[PDB]
Amino acid sequence: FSELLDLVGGLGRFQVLQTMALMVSIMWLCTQSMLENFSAAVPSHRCWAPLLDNSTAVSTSLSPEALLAISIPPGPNQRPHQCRRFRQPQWQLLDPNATATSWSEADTEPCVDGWVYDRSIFTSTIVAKWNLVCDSHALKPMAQSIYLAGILVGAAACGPASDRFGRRLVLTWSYLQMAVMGTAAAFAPAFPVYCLFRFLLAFAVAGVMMNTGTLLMEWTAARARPLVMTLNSLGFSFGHGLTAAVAYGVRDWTLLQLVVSVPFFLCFLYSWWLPESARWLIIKGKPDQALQELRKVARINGHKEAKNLTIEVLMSSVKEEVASAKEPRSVLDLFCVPGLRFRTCISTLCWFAFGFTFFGLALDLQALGSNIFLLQMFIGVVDIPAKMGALLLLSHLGRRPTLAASLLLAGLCILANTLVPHEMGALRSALAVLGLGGVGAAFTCITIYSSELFPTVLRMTAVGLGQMAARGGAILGPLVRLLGVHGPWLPLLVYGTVPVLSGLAALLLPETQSL
Ligand SMILES: O=C(O)CSc1nnc(Br)n1-c1ccc(C2CC2)c2ccccc12
Ligand SMILES: *[C@@H]1O[C@H](CO)[C@@H](O)[C@H](O)[C@H]1NC(C)=O
Repeated sequence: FSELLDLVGGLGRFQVLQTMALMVSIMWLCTQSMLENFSAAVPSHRCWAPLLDNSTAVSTSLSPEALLAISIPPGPNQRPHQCRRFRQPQWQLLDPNATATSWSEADTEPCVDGWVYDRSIFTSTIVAKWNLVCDSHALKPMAQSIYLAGILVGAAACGPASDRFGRRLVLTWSYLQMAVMGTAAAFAPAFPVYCLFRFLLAFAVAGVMMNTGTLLMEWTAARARPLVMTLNSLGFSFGHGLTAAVAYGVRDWTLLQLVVSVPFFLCFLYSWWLPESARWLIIKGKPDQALQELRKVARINGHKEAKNLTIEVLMSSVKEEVASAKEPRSVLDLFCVPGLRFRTCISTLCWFAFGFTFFGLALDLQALGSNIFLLQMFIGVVDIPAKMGALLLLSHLGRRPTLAASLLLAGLCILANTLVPHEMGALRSALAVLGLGGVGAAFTCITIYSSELFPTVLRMTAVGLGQMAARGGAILGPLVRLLGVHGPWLPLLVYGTVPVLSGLAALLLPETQSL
């Protein structure tokens, strides 16, 4: 196949522009996933009460602090209660002789008249729109889990459709679906409808993610392929900073979702000027069209040797890859070789731990640091050197020590974040950023490592099991926060424990770096 690329250019203008065009789309795709740190930010909130809020009433000399003491009981955080109010104004709390036990729980009622939300940071959020608070607290992580389950289902559906219809066609319509469904969610009338449209948006996110990487590799010479995939991975690192920058300017959830959805109408349009893969076209017995794509690429690269692309040269080079079709295989085969049985388990575990920890932590930055814009920016900025240093280390020290060290350090940083006292918010922010950086480095390490642990017959089946494990763990990520009602440290303890246990397990894997 690489002879056709050499007659067409395996690295050059076309590959450069293709890499740029796909990197930008991956940045915006990353913004789509990270959006609910801001679109679904929780404002500080309290019950609606007549004295505080019915401004049509008779004015008085009492200042808002006294009215807040008189109207709403204190809560766990040494702050006003977010879900209860006094049944009648408690004037007896105003005197200096008052005490904390001067009232009883029977004197308090829930927010019958609704909530009042802080508008200083955000104009609106889905939490404030649909009151995803108090008894409905679980609905935010439920929405995030529904999005990630959409990604799981979409990745399941993508493969067969990509093989049946082609990488570029499915990528094109995935772009269109992302644009439509992102626009539709921004105007949703109700919470279930918003969840439906976020699920259908993730369904297309999965296809974009898969077909972008596939369409890059199938047009890139093996010499440049690793660098190209590395740049594809850095697109998300820049997507984090892009999310912080865009969300800083747009403080309204509708406008934010709409703004991050519009770009995909442009991605849809310029996806038509891309060529379909010639490998896929020849494999499907379509040399008449593969030739057209090949000479399109050669024309872009300014390469004259399309004159030598007599159609037979296609039918005598790529044709015989179809020999691989004689033996389809399944996930269950991985565990039928006793030498691979344990290897498979402790690799899939690392994939699961990566996805679980990353989407446990990165989707509630509001719990990890005071300022979420700067914190998002930093989990973007640190991710870059983390990934590239992972590449450097595994190119020098090998795969096993790099994966083990990254996972262990990430887990131990996240555990420390619980141990550092709450007042030292700067150090907690730094440690959270370092933990997520270790998780990203572990993503790099496991992606490269899993492509080497298994025999050629099974490499892609093993990697598929790994990727599906990562998506399944990402689904469980958000739901662990429901443990937070028992204590703020418990979800973080779980998120820190999982990577430690998986990084200890990674010490048992065999090495694959060339000697
Ligand atoms: O959430 C899941 O379903 C499973 S992990 C997932 N899903 N979509 C994406 Br984007 N990722 C991703 C999550 C995290 C990262 C960086 C390394 C920390 C990624 C880097 C490149 C590509 C995808 C990534
Ligand atoms: C608000 O105060 C006005 C004062 O006249 C009163 O008429 C009205 O019923 C009050 N509404 C509520 C909801 O308390």
